[PDB]
Amino acid sequence: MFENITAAPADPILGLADLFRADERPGKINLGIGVYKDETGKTPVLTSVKKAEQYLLENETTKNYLGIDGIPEFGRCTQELLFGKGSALINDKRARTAQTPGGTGALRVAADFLAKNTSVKRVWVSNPSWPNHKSVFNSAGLEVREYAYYDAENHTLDFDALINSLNEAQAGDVVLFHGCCHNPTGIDPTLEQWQTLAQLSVEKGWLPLFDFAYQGFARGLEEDAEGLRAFAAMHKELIVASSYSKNFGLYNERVGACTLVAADSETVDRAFSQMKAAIRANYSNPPAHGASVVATILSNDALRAIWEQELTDMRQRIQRMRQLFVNTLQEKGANRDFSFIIKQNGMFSFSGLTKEQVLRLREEFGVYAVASGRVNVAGMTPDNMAPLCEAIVAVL
Amino acid sequence: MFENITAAPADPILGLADLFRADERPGKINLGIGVYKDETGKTPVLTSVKKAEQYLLENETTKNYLGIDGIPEFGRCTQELLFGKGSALINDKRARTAQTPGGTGALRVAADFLAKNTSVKRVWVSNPSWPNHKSVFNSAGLEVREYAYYDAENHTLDFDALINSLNEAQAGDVVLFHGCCHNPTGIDPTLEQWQTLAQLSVEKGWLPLFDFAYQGFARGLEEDAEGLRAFAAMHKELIVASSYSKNFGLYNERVGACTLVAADSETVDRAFSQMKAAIRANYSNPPAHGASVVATILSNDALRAIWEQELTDMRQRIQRMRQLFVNTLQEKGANRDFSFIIKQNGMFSFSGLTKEQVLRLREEFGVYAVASGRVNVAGMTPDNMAPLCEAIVAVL
Ligand SMILES: *Cc1c(COP(=O)(O)O)cnc(C)c1O
Ligand SMILES: *Cc1c(COP(=O)(O)O)cnc(C)c1O
Repeated sequence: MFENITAAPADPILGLADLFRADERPGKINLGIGVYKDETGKTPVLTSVKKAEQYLLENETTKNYLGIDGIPEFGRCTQELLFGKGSALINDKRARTAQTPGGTGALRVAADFLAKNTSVKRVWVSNPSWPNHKSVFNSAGLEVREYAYYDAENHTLDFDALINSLNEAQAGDVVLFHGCCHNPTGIDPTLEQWQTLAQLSVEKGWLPLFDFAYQGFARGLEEDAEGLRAFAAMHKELIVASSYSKNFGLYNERVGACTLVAADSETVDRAFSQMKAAIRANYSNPPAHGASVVATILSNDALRAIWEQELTDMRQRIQRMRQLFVNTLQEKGANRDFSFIIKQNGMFSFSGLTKEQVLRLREEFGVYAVASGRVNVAGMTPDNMAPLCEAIVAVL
Repeated sequence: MFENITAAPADPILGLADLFRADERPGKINLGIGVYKDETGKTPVLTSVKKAEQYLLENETTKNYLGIDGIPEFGRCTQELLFGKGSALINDKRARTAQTPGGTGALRVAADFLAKNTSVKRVWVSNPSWPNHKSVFNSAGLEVREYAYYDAENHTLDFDALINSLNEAQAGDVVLFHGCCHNPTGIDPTLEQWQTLAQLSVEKGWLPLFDFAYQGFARGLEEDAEGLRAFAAMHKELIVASSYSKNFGLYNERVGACTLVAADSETVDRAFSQMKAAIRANYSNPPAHGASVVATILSNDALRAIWEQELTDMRQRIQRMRQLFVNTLQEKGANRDFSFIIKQNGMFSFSGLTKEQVLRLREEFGVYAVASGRVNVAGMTPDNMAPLCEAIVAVL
């Protein structure tokens, strides 16, 4: 059976972790996977999640199976964060959410469901986007088309190329939007551009799918959700795949959400019964620990106040490193004016590095970055800033 | 998009939990989902898992992403439990295992992988089997055929019907076997019948897929794995989907394994690179808490010794209830000699109840059982044995 199975290529993000964790150079620098590192190069487990964990340890009676859609407290809290505390989709019982294993598990559940219960055939993803988007959707059986997104010469969103790309997307197609902190570019729509995108979706019939993985990482929690809420106020139907991996520091526990909205309580509940069928045929019900840590912090006034201090401290430190990377690059010899990376938000800088500059940087200098040139700014600390800036300019 | 989506039917096992948890009768009895209940009707979180959890709470530094295949300690321990501590598949680096979200997540990963990397088109499942088997495999794109398994008049395995069924299964097809504690019947092959099945797989070219969810629930840990080990010693290639939901009491944390074996180290490693690609396109990497609780208990001599006392106490109590159900049924009026259910092992009694006796029992008596007649013996306690036996005979 298995003798003509060729080896798969390594994943572009996760394969980096494979090779880093084998590199014996004392001074290697990771810059690759999207994990926050603190001042000391550690990705600590947050204190609000460690306090919630103490809680769960004392106050937990059973490990008995969670329902297919998981914890309803979780589902409620997530809807509040996404849509507003007191929103109309909440109040009209228009949204329904299932707890999934990460934003990836959410994005697959959406795909499986759309593939089996819907007429949709195409999903439109930004050029460039998170590399694994293509792979989740082709796995569902859907095909992925790309719409122009980022103008490299000026280092901006190219809103006209993005409009004109999508004008050959049909009514009935999915168009995946990045909630905030675009991966890889870090460039997001202005709210004024999001409401333009929102009425254009409506006039043209595209179903929106929001990948929301970095909420709290751009401006703030609520501020970050404005584009989705400009779209939610106009769309009768949309699906959002939420992740709590990043903003809660809960990467290996796999906590995310798939929230489905339809025109009314009945339609959404009918559609969610097929989402639950898709979840039962994949993994049967969701992993509880991650999600109940989220539900506990979001449900306690005090433990919540500790968490969003921790989240703003993470958002600030990266802003300080972003500053630092472009200053230190200037005095270290940089051929270019990298003053555009200060403009991008979230954990990542999309520099203009070529695939060969990136490959050279891991082979002689051992600083690991993704082949598109995406470097993780959250991975930069004041101790590694100088050796790294030096590596970049020697390859430049 | 969502207006012609018909509602899905409820899941046969999980839908029961939906209706039970709504029933306002004081005296309802669950008997449906395969969760162990203790003397008091509680599904407690085990003490060895609560001690391991204390551990993880004090000794955990990060929540940073686990690799696609999860924890390697876990992978090693699982292989030892399945194959023997000192086995040849271990020693020839022939087996590779990925940590999955439950046995369901394992069974899907196997299906996705076989569907995309293999020539296999058909999967053969026992008549009757776990209802969700059909649903996982059709979701992968595979079709499911049934092979005769249980002779209802005599209450046994019908080994000739099982041989003759499978003689119209091709070389290249998957034949799913239940490791031990067949769900629903509780009837397993004799080892003498498993080595017959093992050489017949070989002469005929079927790929074995073992669903192993109740290890430790029939005779004992190692004893239970003999059939799989009769098959592993002869098969160049096989896949096993392991679950630690049942024997560890870790149902909602979703810990299971997909272990792939091929003829040699190279072939298995080439094939596992595609399994990892299938995992990355589904959920990205596995949930850590459940699996590291397993790895901690299996790795500590003391915490391990506490766990297998807890597991044998669970296995004994069900044996006591099994006795009890057939005694109490006899003195409570039973029309039949239910002395066959004492012969079946694992958590479940497959009684001859019809779908209408089962439906009547939930509607007037509120005792909830699956529509095939499968009742969960682990759900029976000395306080509910008499009202339940009385309900059954009034419907008989
Ligand atoms: C990090 C990330 C994901 C993955 O989320 P998990 O919750 O870790 O599965 C998905 N999409 C984007 C855009 C991401 O940046
Ligand atoms: C309980 C059970 C499963 C599910 O295992 P999880 O680990 O809970 O996903 C799968 N197959 C069989 C036969 C089972 O009894």
